Amino acid sequence: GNLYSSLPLTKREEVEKLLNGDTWRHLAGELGYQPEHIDSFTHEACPVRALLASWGAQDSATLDALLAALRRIQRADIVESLCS
Ligand SMILES: O=C(O)c1cc(S)ccc1[N+](=O)[O-]
Ligand SMILES: O=C(O)c1cc(S)ccc1[N+](=O)[O-]
Repeated sequence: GNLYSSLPLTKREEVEKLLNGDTWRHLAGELGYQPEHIDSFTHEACPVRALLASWGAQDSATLDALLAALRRIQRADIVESLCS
């Protein structure tokens, strides 16, 4: 129901924190981004934030779609942690 982009900055920075390291790359793969497209975000100061801002532009970029993507890369631990 809720668009990712509509979440308060405070929630989005929790999401971003948990997607640190290479997790954002794994997630981006699941969201349908090609390797070189992903590599293009490494030029940003905040690659995770840049990715999700781009992804979040679509109308099907809901929190639940994001959460679904995370379960699929076997990172339900992040879903559990955010739902806590
Ligand atoms: O700690 C990070 O990995 C992080 C980095 C940048 S550039 C922006 C937001 C962040 N948050 O919020 O996690
Ligand atoms: O709306 C919420 O508080 C929220 C709930 C769940 S289950 C997961 C992530 C969330 N984030 O990130 O906002």
